[PDB]
Amino acid sequence: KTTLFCASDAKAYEKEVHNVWATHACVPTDPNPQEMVLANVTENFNMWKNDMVEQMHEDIISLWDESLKPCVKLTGGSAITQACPKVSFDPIPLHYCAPAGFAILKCNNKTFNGTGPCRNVSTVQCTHGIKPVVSTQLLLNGSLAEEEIIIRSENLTNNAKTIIVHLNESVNIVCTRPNNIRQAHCNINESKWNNTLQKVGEELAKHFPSKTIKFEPSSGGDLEITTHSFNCRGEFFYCNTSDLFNGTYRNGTYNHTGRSSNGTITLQCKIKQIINMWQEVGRAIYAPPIEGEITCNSNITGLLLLRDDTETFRPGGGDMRDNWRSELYKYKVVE
Ligand SMILES: CNCc1ccc2c(c1)[C@@H](CC[C@@H](O)CO)[C@H](CNC(=N)N)[C@H]2NC(=O)C(=O)Nc1ccc(Cl)c(F)c1
Ligand SMILES: *[C@@H]1O[C@H](CO)[C@@H](O)[C@H](O)[C@H]1NC(C)=O
Ligand SMILES: *[C@@H]1O[C@H](CO)[C@@H](O)[C@H](O)[C@H]1NC(C)=O
Ligand SMILES: *[C@@H]1O[C@H](CO)[C@@H](O)[C@H](O)[C@H]1NC(C)=O
Ligand SMILES: *[C@@H]1O[C@H](CO)[C@@H](O)[C@H](O)[C@H]1NC(C)=O
Ligand SMILES: *[C@@H]1O[C@H](CO)[C@@H](O)[C@H](O)[C@H]1NC(C)=O
Ligand SMILES: *[C@@H]1O[C@H](CO)[C@@H](O)[C@H](O)[C@H]1NC(C)=O
Repeated sequence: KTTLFCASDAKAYEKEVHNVWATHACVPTDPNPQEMVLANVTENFNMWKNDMVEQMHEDIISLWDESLKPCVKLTGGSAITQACPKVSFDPIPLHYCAPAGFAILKCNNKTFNGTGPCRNVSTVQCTHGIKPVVSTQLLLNGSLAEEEIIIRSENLTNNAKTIIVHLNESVNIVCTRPNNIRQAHCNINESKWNNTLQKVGEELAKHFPSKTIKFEPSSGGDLEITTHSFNCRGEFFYCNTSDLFNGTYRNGTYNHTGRSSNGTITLQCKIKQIINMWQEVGRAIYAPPIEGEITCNSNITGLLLLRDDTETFRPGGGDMRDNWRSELYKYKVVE
């Protein structure tokens, strides 16, 4: 166990909050990265018990605390009011590095699921650029699996454990509040989502070989986890995914039961001033949305799912440690 330090390409001049935080908290990214390959060596990794996830989690909590100041912060009767200026918000990649006497082991097995022995290992000083995208159900702006789609879980037999689906080809999602001022929508090409869930059901089919795979909307709970939610240009977008997570995979083929028009799936979205905080139990109140068109163009690189004759998968998420595990699975800090 050691104390990592972050490395970024953040610009001092930029007023975007990730750049400001990284200018005084991270170091400039080394432009001459060194990677040593150890094909003979095999090491044991566990993406679900990784201290780098906890360190990145506290770093992004500090980033959000310094950057996205709410107008009112309510923690069980105690309300803290501050200045809540509208800021420029666009996540930047963050590399995580180990100090001297320590290194970062990197698993190059393109089929690795995060747990067990990895036979082709490498040694690096930092990880790749990881955008700290805080979202539920859909993992946005991440890295894609080089080979086949990968299914990751701490314990697939436990329906309470979050399932991380790592896609090998991205799905473009465009969310926009166009120029009620809290009504927004996302556009997703139904053809790409058809084939994506087609072979996500195939890979899930190998894990549960009867058991026709069925995709359904979140059972219940807080609005942040019952809808695909993400922060776009400093604004909080909550998007209904009932149409998106609506399909049945049976006899090797996928059928989408979600409503679609003109080959595109549209998710109704609402921008909410009142937010249930991911960083800690409590609520944060923010100012009304900025005037003009608020649009985010993102790539869906992963899915967060929960498993309930037939196996049903519903979108989950919330524990933002899982959003970091989807990118930190191939690393392990060793002395
Ligand atoms: C199986 N996992 C179950 C599960 C489910 C939901 C939640 C947890 C666990 C807690 C995780 C805590 C932990 O991580 C400690 O650090 C966390 C506690 N907080 C409150 N109940 N309010 C709580 N998460 C949230 O409610 C939350 O993320 N909302 C939110 C807002 C804005 C955006 Cl954009 C967004 F995408 C999400
Ligand atoms: C991942 O691979 C390990 C090592 O064989 C295995 O024990 C584990 O069950 C696998 N997990 C999943 C979800 O496939
Ligand atoms: C992605 O992975 C799936 C299996 O999970 C495979 O069928 C498909 O051909 C892959 N697509 C690529 C490599 O573009
Ligand atoms: C995983 O879950 C099953 C029950 O769902 C249990 O038998 C096992 O002990 C759990 N933990 C593991 C596999 O380490
Ligand atoms: C999503 O939309 C469906 C119908 O469009 C509705 O029944 C459901 O309550 C909505 N869910 C949320 C979380 O708003
Ligand atoms: C799938 O979407 C349709 C809308 O076309 C909806 O009526 C249905 O209830 C959805 N399936 C669910 C929520 O399981
Ligand atoms: C993903 O990246 C694109 C381009 O950099 C950006 O427009 C979009 O807002 C990002 N998505 C999120 C959720 O930050």
